[PDB]
Amino acid sequence: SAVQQKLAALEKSSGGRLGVALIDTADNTQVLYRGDERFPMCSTSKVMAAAAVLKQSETQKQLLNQPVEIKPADLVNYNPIAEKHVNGTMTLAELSAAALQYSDNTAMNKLIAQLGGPGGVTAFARAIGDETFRLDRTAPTLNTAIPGDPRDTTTPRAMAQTLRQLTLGHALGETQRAQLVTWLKGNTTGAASIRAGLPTSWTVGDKTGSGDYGTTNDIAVIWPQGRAPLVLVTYFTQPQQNAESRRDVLASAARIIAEG
Ligand SMILES: *C(=O)[C@@H](NC(=O)[C@H](N)c1ccccc1)[C@@H]1N[C@@H](C(=O)O)C(C)(C)S1
Repeated sequence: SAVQQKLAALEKSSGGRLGVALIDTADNTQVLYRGDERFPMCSTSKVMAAAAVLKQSETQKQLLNQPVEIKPADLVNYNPIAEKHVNGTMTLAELSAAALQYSDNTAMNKLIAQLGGPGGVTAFARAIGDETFRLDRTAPTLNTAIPGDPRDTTTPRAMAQTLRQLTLGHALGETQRAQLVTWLKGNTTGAASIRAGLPTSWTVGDKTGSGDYGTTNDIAVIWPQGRAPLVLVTYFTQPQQNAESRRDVLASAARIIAEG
């Protein structure tokens, strides 16, 4: 098709490996590029950890208000929010917001501990029908993004289908789904990614991710005013371990997609 040629064109211009999946929920049609390929999710896996805690909240109604200690042993490479509350507590809602809207790695690890380990995150993915997602490690080592390593990976197709079920479908409760949607709106880390390639009149909820080998990821759910919603997944990784981030590729992929 035409979109596949331009996506393949910008992948060649980038020197890396692009993975794209858009779900057009108007006709339930799909446009995919390397859609069944394994990519490191990096911090985009935090959506699955936040959604899994939200699923736990459908029986323990008062769970997001439960305080959780933050103390020096908990801090790792990048903790923009949990750094402010060391030797204090942080409720599971403020850690979920820190993980989604600021990509706080300590918040992720607290989300992972609440679920009983990374196997508890993968469990929730299998329960909602995702057989491809797998979380193996905690932050920050889940961002190693070594080529060929199946650890902490998924495919663009699977993550787009899952993100549709979480934010648009009914894999979560309505109070849970509205909370995750409201969280993805408040994201502060995706200005130069998928958002930069979409019309400004388009409201977007997204979660970014980045790691070694220049991995630059972004998953988004998009609501054009007057039109049926879209979910977009753009994964990108590079051959050099020390490669720099390429958020511009993610914006250009979304621009090629938005022209459809
Ligand atoms: C997940 O993607 C996280 N990335 C890391 O922990 C990497 N070790 C790292 C890469 C680059 C700079 C700092 C740490 C966090 N999520 C990224 C993102 O959302 O773009 C991040 C750069 C904010 S860190």
